[PDB]
Amino acid sequence: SKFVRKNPKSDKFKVKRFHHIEFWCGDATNVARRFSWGLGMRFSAKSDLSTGNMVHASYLLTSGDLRFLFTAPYSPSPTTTASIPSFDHGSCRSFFSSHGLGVRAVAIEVEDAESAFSISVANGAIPSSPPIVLNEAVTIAEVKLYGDVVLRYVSYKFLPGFERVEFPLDYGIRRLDHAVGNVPELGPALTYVAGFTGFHQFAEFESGLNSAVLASNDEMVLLPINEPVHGRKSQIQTYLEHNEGAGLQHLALMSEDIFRTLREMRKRSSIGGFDFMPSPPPTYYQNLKKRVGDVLSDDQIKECEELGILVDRDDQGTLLQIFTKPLGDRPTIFIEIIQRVGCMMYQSGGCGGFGKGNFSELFKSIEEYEK
Amino acid sequence: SKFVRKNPKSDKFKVKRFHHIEFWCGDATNVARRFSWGLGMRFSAKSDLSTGNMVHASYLLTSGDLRFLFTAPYSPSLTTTASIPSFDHGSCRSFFSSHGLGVRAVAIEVEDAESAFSISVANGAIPSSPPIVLNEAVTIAEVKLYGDVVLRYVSYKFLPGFERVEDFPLDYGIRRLDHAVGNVPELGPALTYVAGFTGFHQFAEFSGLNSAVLASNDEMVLLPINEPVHGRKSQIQTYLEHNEGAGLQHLALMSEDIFRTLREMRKRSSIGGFDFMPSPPPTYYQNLKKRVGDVLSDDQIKECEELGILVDRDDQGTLLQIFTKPLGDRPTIFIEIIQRVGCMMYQSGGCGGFGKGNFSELFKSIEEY
Ligand SMILES: CS(=O)(=O)c1ccc(C(=O)C2C(=O)CCCC2=O)c(Cl)c1
Ligand SMILES: CS(=O)(=O)c1ccc(C(=O)C2C(=O)CCCC2=O)c(Cl)c1
Ligand SMILES: [Co+2]
Repeated sequence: SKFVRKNPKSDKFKVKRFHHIEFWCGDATNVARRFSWGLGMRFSAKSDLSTGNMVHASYLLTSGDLRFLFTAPYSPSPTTTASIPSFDHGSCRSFFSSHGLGVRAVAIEVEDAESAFSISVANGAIPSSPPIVLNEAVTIAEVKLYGDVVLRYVSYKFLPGFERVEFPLDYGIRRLDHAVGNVPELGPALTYVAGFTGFHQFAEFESGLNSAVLASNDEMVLLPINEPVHGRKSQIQTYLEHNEGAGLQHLALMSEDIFRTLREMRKRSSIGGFDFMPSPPPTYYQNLKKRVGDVLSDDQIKECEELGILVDRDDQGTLLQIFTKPLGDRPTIFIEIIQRVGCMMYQSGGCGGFGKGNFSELFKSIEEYEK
Repeated sequence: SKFVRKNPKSDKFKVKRFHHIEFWCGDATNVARRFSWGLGMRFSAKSDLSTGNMVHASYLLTSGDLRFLFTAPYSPSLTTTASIPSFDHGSCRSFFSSHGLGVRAVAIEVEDAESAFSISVANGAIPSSPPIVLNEAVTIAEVKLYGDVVLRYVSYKFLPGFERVEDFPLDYGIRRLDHAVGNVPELGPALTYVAGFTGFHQFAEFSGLNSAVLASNDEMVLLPINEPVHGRKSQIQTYLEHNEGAGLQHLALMSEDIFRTLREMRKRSSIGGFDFMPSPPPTYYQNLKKRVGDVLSDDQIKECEELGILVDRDDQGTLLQIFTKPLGDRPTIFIEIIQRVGCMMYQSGGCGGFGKGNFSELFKSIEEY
C-alpha cells in the first residue's frame, strides 16, 4: 500500500544535466542526415573541413535541449585543427571496427570539469581524457564509464571551433531522459560507476535482465545499467556479442507530446526514418482502460493503440514509452521515446519509472490474446 | 559544320548493361536509408542477419533499372554465410579507412563472366576476384579498374542469398545509370590499362582536367576518366588528396524527367536528402533562349532556371544535367542527374555528350552579369 524511496544526495561533485551524446561514425554526414529526418532534429553546429577542422567531421543536431553529436575521422594525411581535444583517429577506427555505429560519449554538464575529473580519478575512475580548457571558455574531461564508452565532463563560465548552421524540423523531442548501458556484470559496473560518481540508487515497482538505475542528486542525470541473465535468450547477451562487449544500449528521448512525435516518426519509417518494435496485441489496450483510466482519457487510449505506445505506472506517475528498432546494422543500440505525466511540484525525474512493469503487462496481454 | 565519330566495336567479350554499383560503407543501414529518401529509391532486396548472413550487411535500392548496393562488414566473431563471394572483412575496413564512403565496384552484365574475366586478365587486367558461380545461377568475377575500384562481371543462365523487400512507394524519375567517372593521377597509363583489357573504344568529344571516355560497342556502358591538369587548383587533385589515390568521382543518373526529379530532390535537401552545387547566374539562362531554343520551349527554359539545371548541346543531341554536392564527409564522390533529348533511331548512348561545353558557357555567363 506504500512505496518509500531514499536519496542520500551523495554526488561527489555538482552535476547539472545531460549535455550531449557523441556517436562515433564511419561517415558522419549520412548518419547525421538520417537521424535528422527520422527524429525531427535541426542541423545546428558543425566542425569539419568547411570550418577548418582537417582531423575530424562533427555535426550537431538539436531538438529543444537534446544534442546529438556525430563524429567521423578524416584521413590522417597534426591535431591542432581538431576542436574536440580527446579525439584521435586510432581510437575512432578501433571503436567503429569493433562495435559499429554507437555511442562513444555521454556528456553531463558539471560545475567544474577539472574538479569533477580529479574527484573521479581519486575515487577509482579510469581516466581516458584529462581536463582541457578550450579557448578559456569551456573545460572538458573524460573518464571510462563502461566498455568503450566515456563519461565526459563539460563546464562553462556548442563548443569552440564549431560554426552555427542557419520553418525547420521539430517533432516534439525536448530532452534526453536516460542513457542505458549493457554490461556483463551488474555488480562490479555498479560499484565502479557509483564508486567514482557518488550517484545513488533509484528504486523499483522472465525479463532476461537484472537492472539498476544510477541517479544524480536531483535525479535528472539517470544512468540505468543492465546485466544479462543466463538460461528466451537474453537480448543483453545478444547485445554483448554483436557489440563486442559492454556499451550503450539505448537512449530515451523525452517528448512533450508522444502522439505528435510518434505520428511524425511513424510517417517516416519507410521513407528514411526509424522503424518500431511490433506493437502489443489488442488485449493490451483493453486492459489499459482501468489500469490508467484515471490518467488517460478514452480518446488517448485510442491514440496509444493506433501508435503502438506502452503505458506504465509506479507510485509517483505514469510513463508513455515506445521502442525503436536498432539504429544501425547491428542489433545493438536503439532509441526510446517517452513522455512522463505526473510528479509536478517543475516535474521530478523518473516520474513513472522506466517501464519494468510492461514485461508482465506485455506477457499478460499476449497470453490473454490467444484465448 | 560536321562532326564525324568512329566506333571500331572492338569489345573483346560481349557486354550488355551497367548492372549495379556497390558502395562500401561503415554502416550500410544509414547510408542506404539516406540515399533512399534523397534519390527516391526503393528498398528492393537485402542480405544480412535477418537472412542468415553473418559476414556483411547488404542493402539494395532500385529506381527503374538503377541498382545501388550498400555493404558493410559485421564483426568477424560473427565466411560461408556471405552472399557476395568477393567480400572479406579486411579489404572492406582498409578501403573505408583509406577512402571513406565510396564506390567499391562498377558491375556490368556480360554474357559469360568467366569468359569475360579470362580474356581480361590475358590482355592485362589485374585480377581481384576469380570467377565464382553462385547456386548454379549467376557467375561473378572482379578485376581491378583503377585505385581500389574493381570492375565486376555478372552473367546469368538480385543475387542468391538476397531476400526481396516488399513495399505508395518512392520514385522521383531516376531510371538508370548513365556513366561512372574515375579520377586517376595519370590519364594515359590508366586509359591504355583499361582499354587494353576491355577493347572499349574512345567515344569522342564534340578547366583543371583532361578526360577521355571509354565506351562499349553499343556505347551503353560509358566510363570517362579524369586527369588533373596541374598549375586555380584542380578539383581532380583535390579528389586525389582526400580520397588518397585513384577512385570513382561521380555517377550520372539518367532521369526520365529531370524537372520532376529535381523538384523532388531539392525539396529534400534540407530534410535529409542531397544538396546541389550553386546554380549559374541569370545570364546563363538568358543566353539559353538563343542557344537551345529550337529544342526547349520558353516554359522549359524558365523551369531550368528555377532548378539550376545546366544545358549543353553537341552534334547529335542535347543534355540536361545538374550536380550534387559531395555525398559523404570527404569532397570526393558526388552524383549527377541527367536527361538526354534527341538521337532517336530507341535512344543512342551518349546523345549530347557529358557537359564538356558547360565549362565555357558557365564562365562566359559569369563574365557577363
Ligand atoms: C520489452 S519492454 O517491456 O517493452 C521494455 C521496457 C523498458 C525498457 C527500458 O527502457 C528500461 C529502462 O529504460 C532502463 C533499463 C531497464 C529497462 O528495461 C526496455 Cl529496453 C524494454
Ligand atoms: C563544372 S560543370 O560544367 O558543371 C561539369 C561538366 C561535366 C562534368 C562531368 O560529368 C563530365 C563527364 O561526366 C565525365 C568526363 C568529363 C566531365 O567533366 C562535370 Cl563533373 C562538371
Ligand atoms: Co558526368
